[PDB]
Amino acid sequence: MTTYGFLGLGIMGGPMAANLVRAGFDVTVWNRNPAKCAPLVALGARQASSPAEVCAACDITIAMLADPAAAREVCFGANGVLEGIGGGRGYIDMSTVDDETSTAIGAAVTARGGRFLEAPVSGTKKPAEDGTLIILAAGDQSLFTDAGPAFAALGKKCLHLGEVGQGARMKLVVNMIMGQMMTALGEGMALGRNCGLDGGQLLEVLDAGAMANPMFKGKGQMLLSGEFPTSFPLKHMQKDLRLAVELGDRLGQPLHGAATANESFKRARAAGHADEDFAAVFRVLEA
Amino acid sequence: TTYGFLGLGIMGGPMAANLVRAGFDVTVWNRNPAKCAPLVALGARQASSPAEVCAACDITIAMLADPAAAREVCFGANGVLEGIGGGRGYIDMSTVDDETSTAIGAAVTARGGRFLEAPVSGTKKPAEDGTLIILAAGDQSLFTDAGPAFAALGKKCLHLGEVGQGARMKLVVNMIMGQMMTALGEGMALGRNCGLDGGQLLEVLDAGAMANPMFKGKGQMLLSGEFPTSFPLKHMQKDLRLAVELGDRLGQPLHGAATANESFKRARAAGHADEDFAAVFRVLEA
Amino acid sequence: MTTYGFLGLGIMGGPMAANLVRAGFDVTVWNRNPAKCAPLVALGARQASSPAEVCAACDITIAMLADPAAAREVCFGANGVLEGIGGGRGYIDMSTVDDETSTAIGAAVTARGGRFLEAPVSGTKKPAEDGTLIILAAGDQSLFTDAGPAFAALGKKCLHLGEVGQGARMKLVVNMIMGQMMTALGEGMALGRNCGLDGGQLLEVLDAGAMANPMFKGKGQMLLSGEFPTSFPLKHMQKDLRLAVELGDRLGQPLHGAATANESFKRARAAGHADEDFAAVFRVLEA
Amino acid sequence: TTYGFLGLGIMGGPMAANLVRAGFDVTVWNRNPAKCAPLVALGARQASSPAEVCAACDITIAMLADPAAAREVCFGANGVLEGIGGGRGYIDMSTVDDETSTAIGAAVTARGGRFLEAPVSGTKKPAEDGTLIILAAGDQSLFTDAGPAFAALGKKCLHLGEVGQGARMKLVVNMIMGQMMTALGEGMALGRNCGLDGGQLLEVLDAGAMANPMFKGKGQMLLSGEFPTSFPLKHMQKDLRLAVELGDRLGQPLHGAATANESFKRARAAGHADEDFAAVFRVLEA
Ligand SMILES: NC(=O)c1ccc[n+]([C@@H]2O[C@H](COP(=O)([O-])OP(=O)(O)OC[C@H]3O[C@@H](n4cnc5c(N)ncnc54)[C@H](OP(=O)(O)O)[C@@H]3O)[C@@H](O)[C@H]2O)c1
Ligand SMILES: NC(=O)c1ccc[n+]([C@@H]2O[C@H](COP(=O)([O-])OP(=O)(O)OC[C@H]3O[C@@H](n4cnc5c(N)ncnc54)[C@H](OP(=O)(O)O)[C@@H]3O)[C@@H](O)[C@H]2O)c1
Ligand SMILES: NC(=O)c1ccc[n+]([C@@H]2O[C@H](COP(=O)([O-])OP(=O)(O)OC[C@H]3O[C@@H](n4cnc5c(N)ncnc54)[C@H](OP(=O)(O)O)[C@@H]3O)[C@@H](O)[C@H]2O)c1
Ligand SMILES: NC(=O)c1ccc[n+]([C@@H]2O[C@H](COP(=O)([O-])OP(=O)(O)OC[C@H]3O[C@@H](n4cnc5c(N)ncnc54)[C@H](OP(=O)(O)O)[C@@H]3O)[C@@H](O)[C@H]2O)c1
Repeated sequence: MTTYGFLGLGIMGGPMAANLVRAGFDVTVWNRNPAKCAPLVALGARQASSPAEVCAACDITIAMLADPAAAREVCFGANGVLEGIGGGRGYIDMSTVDDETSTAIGAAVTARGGRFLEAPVSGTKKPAEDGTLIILAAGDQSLFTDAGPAFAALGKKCLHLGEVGQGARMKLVVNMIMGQMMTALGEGMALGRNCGLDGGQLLEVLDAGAMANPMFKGKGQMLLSGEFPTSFPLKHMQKDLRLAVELGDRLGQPLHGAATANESFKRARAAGHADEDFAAVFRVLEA
Repeated sequence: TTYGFLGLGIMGGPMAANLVRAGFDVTVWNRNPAKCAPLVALGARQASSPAEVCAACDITIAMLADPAAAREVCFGANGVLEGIGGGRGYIDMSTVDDETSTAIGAAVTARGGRFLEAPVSGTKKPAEDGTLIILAAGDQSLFTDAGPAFAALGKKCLHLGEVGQGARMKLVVNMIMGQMMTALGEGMALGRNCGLDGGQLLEVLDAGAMANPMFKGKGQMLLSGEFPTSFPLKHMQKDLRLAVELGDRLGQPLHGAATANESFKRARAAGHADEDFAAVFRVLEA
Repeated sequence: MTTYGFLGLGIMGGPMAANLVRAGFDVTVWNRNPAKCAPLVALGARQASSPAEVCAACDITIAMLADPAAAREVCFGANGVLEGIGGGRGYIDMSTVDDETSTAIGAAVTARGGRFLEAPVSGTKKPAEDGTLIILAAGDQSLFTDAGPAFAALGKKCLHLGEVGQGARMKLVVNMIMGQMMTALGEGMALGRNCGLDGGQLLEVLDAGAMANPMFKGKGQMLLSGEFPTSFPLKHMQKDLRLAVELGDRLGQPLHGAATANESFKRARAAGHADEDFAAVFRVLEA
Repeated sequence: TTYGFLGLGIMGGPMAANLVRAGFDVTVWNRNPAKCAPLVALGARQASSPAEVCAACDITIAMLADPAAAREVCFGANGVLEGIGGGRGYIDMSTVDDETSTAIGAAVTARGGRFLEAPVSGTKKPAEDGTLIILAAGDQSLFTDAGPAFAALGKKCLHLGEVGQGARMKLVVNMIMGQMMTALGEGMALGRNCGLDGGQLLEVLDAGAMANPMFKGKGQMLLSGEFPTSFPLKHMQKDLRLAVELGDRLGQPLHGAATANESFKRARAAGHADEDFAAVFRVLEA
């Protein structure tokens, strides 16, 4: 009987962990702030005291953490993953991080006798809740296979992209496009309002043509309402652009558009919108 | 009842052809007369100048490259203003700035003509298919009179108010499109540098919230490295230029648009002006 | 006996016209808002009702106007320059405009039997007051020569750069560099203060090294004081960057840096700093 | 009394040599041992590893490429930490981020050594001439002890407080420098395209409020098309990278620096990494 661990019960991790419990897996959870475990425990998960405790006890442990710093602290820190993982047990880090971080975590886990897979996802809060994430995995093939039933509870589509690092790279490339699309939509709507245009009509014109997409439809309504309930935290969008630009630096790939969008998201953080939805970059694009 | 058509380019050719096939009485003109031949063969008449067309046709449509071209056809010798009058209509469907369309409308109106701007969203194929989105602004009665023709050209028609509003909507829409293209281009460039399969990148994009026909279509050009022209790169650069100028007038900062504009200028300088606008990829990837 | 006209008594024009009056020239002034003529008349200038009136009666008329729209309006508008210029009388437009504007004005002036010279300047309010401008002239060589004594009252350095358009291009190139230097200084000081560094020390380090220049010294003090009394209006710097980017468009010259600076200056305008010194772009660079 | 010097590059070589000529007892090391030969000929001693240098010298200076290099020399096998102790000092003059210098400082101090960061403003010639501006931060007793050496290396030395403050000041200063270089380069590129004389442009600049030694010196490279290396283009790009990352940590947006950073990356991609940083011009002009 395969048992599951889950570290990081945030906006994404909460719903993802809940999906595993509801699918009927034996799930052990941990979160830095213990209060976030409560709803998962009430659903039937067991609470653990540290990442080390989870990885010592569970056949497959999944992590869904904020950023490279969080991922590294949970792996390498006191009572962290490396103090418990071993004996073939698996660690699947689904956090969005850079390829150097995922590679380092994987090498460490492997050296302790664990198996490692990175599996960042495309899809926001609602997809996490619904189990319709796109999973971008890379690393240990036997672990990818073993986690199949769990991935089916979490996502609608699962790819294995090769060696550790390719998953992170795919995720960063996809989100770099997304960040620039959001600033494009935001600048368009800001200019539109200054033009006296009806924002609803602008969205209707976009939805009838070749650019029509669900993100424009959904985020567009936030722009009209001026309300930005958080699906994907603006601070994490800015983190992903930061990471894309750093990746471009390492590969010798110039990214004028991404760099510009990165700085606009930094402006939005500076102006106090870090914890709002990433669509809230609009608040520093419109006057 | 009678229609005229000025500018038989990538967009104007198919548009005029739709009006002829739909049975409208169409008189065409183009700066380069050779472009008229195919439409004459379909059943259009041919005229020697815009003034000649606007003097004889109840409603004249223009589909020209840029504000300079629009202004030259309107204000130039043997131009629109020398023929328009008597309530006859001029519908400029060229993508231009609001100052240009406003100026053209004022002059047309002063001459006793009716003016409507009606730039479109949709590229070569939609123009061929008659599935354009028409963004009209200006004279209400002319918009009404143009209904049957618009139905042959487009799948959707809006009247956005006073002259200028159509030009603003179009520039806003194309500004988003220009930034989406550089975004896809930068992503594919980084992805290929990362050793990722470009096809898989497109597949992930098509499975998620950003999925759209443009990424699907232009994505395949990025993979093949062939950029057959639907929307010329130079015209996209022109549109970004106009959007930045509009932002300037309205006091709207546009860091993203401005950066995309300069990347499209790099692509023009690198010799890709006449390729599809997706060829901006050629200056984004190493 | 050469008589002089002067159109546009703004931040630059007022002190420039005043230098001509103090040097002993017979000067006739006009300004759209006639109230700005009072101080010049008090110094000994005469006042006219229109540009046409000035250009019909004066041997050489100088204009120092805001922008291409102003220059074209004063030239081509009702009771404008073309209604009065003729008989070999000279028109010297010292406004900062694009090359297509100065070329068009020059052609129209010449068609009326006038002589035209464009002569934009490098140097701000204090140099205008002190008569230490750098004059970047292009156009009619006889008019350049005839204006020698007036130019000596206005500037410390005078160049003839060839055909009309060449002076405008030199001025726009020079100011494009200046605009980018101002955002560079502004961003540096903003980052520095965020780092807990002493701004005075930052300025001291810059002044001791290879970048040391009078602009950094002078504008640096504004940044420290938080007051931006106007030497060069922010709106006019933004206008100059706009024209440089449009010039680059025409010449097929990409300008990522200028384009970015242009947009930052637009932000500063939108935030209400249009009529402060251009160093006030700092107000939107700093948090 | 006794000194060590690690890293004999474009800057390190001339700096070590100034210390030898001033009569200091200097022991040098460089990853590539051949670089030591000229210093040894001047009267320096040579060591086999950073550990060896730091175990034997009262004060050791490092002048290394980047944070990667600085960390490897500190934390790696036979590195600084395996030798430093007993109150002996380590002065890292490399241009790195404040996180790197803080981490190095913390490790050195835990080993019983003293740490000072002291990055410098000034390029190859100032290094040769001993006219660097030294931007130190960290242990005060070490700053005082290093006074005589700093006097032979520089014309001005500041103590800016806790470790990290020197790195921040250096990155701020070089961020400005990087943007000035792209500004000058874009201006000269546009000017040449305008048919203006590049020499006259430089002359107009030198007569006005922007006049500075950097424009005068780099301007001549732009005219000649030769970029002999004073400050490697790859290190300028590294410095802008670090400024952008520092801005990220402090929540300070930097549109100008970010744009300049990407232009320098283009110049690296175009093959100019080892030329003078003024060679960014080669990707700004057409
Ligand atoms: N939201 C989305 O639409 C979306 C979509 C795809 C991918 N992602 C990615 O998924 C990951 C999680 O995002 P999210 O939206 O769930 O973010 P979130 O709500 O901010 O959650 C972050 C999680 O990481 C934990 N954490 C942060 N720092 C930590 C540290 N130093 N040590 C231990 N735990 C730490 C938090 O614990 P505490 O509760 O103690 O703070 C929380 O559990 C991120 O990489 C994000 O980019 C998000
Ligand atoms: N292609 C698209 O996907 C697309 C989509 C929506 C809107 N648009 C807009 O539609 C307009 C037409 O675009 P297009 O793709 O059809 O352009 P195109 O193929 O380049 O042709 C432009 C037309 O303008 C004419 N023209 C150019 N300069 C002229 C001048 N000085 N005087 C008279 N006529 C002149 C050309 O005549 P000649 O044959 O003599 O050169 C040609 O007929 C543009 O404003 C464009 O931005 C394009
Ligand atoms: N300030 C500097 O450091 C500096 C340095 C070098 C070059 N320049 C350039 O010199 C020119 C003047 O600068 P400035 O600082 O003197 O500008 P300013 O104080 O804003 O004055 C602009 C002048 O133009 C006039 N004007 C504006 N629009 C007009 C119109 N539509 N019709 C007639 N007159 C109009 C104004 O008249 P009203 O009084 O009626 O408003 C005013 O006299 C600008 O091109 C600027 O870029 C400035
Ligand atoms: N050049 C300037 O105008 C200037 C001005 C002020 C500050 N700086 C800064 O000063 C520092 C040195 O610059 P530079 O111009 O002297 O650079 P450089 O000529 O490229 O030399 C870099 C030095 O670092 C060493 N190095 C690189 N990677 C190493 C590693 N992994 N392990 C051990 N040593 C390593 C090199 O050793 P090898 O010989 O074995 O390769 C060389 O001695 C840089 O941080 C630079 O940004 C430069």
